[PDB]
Amino acid sequence: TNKEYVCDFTDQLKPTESGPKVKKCEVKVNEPLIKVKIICPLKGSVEKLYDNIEYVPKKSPYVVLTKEETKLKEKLLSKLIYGLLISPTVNEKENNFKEGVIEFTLPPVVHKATVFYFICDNSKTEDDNKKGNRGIVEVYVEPYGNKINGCAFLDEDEENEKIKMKTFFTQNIYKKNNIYPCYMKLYSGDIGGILFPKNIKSTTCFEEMIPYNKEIKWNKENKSLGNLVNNSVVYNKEMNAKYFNVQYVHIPTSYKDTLNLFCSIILKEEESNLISTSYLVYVSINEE
Ligand SMILES: *[C@@H]1O[C@H](CO[C@@H]2O[C@@H](C)[C@@H](O)[C@@H](O)[C@@H]2O)[C@@H](O[C@@H]2O[C@H](CO)[C@@H](O)[C@H](O)[C@H]2NC(C)=O)[C@H](O)[C@H]1NC(C)=O
Repeated sequence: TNKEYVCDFTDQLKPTESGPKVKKCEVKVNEPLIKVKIICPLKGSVEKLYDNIEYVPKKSPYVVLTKEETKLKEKLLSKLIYGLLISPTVNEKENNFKEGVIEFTLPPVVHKATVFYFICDNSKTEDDNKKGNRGIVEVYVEPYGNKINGCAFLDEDEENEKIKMKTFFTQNIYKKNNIYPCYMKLYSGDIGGILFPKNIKSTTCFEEMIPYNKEIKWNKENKSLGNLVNNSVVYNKEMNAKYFNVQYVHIPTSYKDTLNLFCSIILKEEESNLISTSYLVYVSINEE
């Protein structure tokens, strides 16, 4: 709902005479860019009722559980799903169950079925003859999507995670002798994305787009994609998500006008340099 699945255990786990029960939140994902949010009541948030609650993994959502043999074992979510977005904060609080909630946004493309788990377990809290419930989240991600319209600035000079970086975007750009600037061509309804270089220093994509018509007029006032294309969405626009130097964009179906835009990227260079180099990135929308 609203591209967000919520598992809210706030009112699911309190001790009752018939507890413990198992409260299972089943999240099934088969479409792009879904945000998953999990709320787990904190010990002490109500006087007695969560006194022995525990959440697993402690480092959720960075670390998740998967089922191996018959056991739940900890794995890094970013290794399970390339391009997944974990932001450091949720409403300006650490993205960690010690603040009561975690969130992450799944990417435009998932190649293989992936199933992982979180636990929010109040079944060891007792009060008189009551016991709390055991909360479990099962996230089942089905394969979905196809390559992302956009560009992957790849770390090698020429042509297990390196394989994903090379199959995820429609245009690959290698470090050495690049003769093809990134050109992301989108139409109404499309998802786009750029994996920015590992040694990126800064970029004006996509907060400072410059419109142009055939020839570049360097003086033209810049504007964000969100302000140029009403109801567009940019993901990880802060580029503060862990692991992946990526941004995604979505162009709404409502948007049927044509734009030609550019932004640019600066790399980390030897401090010996007097002159810095900005490399242009081209974005077109509904190019006729
Ligand atoms: C920018 O878009 C908003 C919201 O867009 C609407 O919802 C989308 C899902 C899509 O279906 C669009 O066709 C819609 O316009 C516009 O604001 C709204 O205007 C509509 C009139 O059609 C009205 O019914 C809504 O209640 C309004 N909602 C809000 C939050 O204002 C807004 O006018 C657009 N801005 C420009 C400059 O075009």
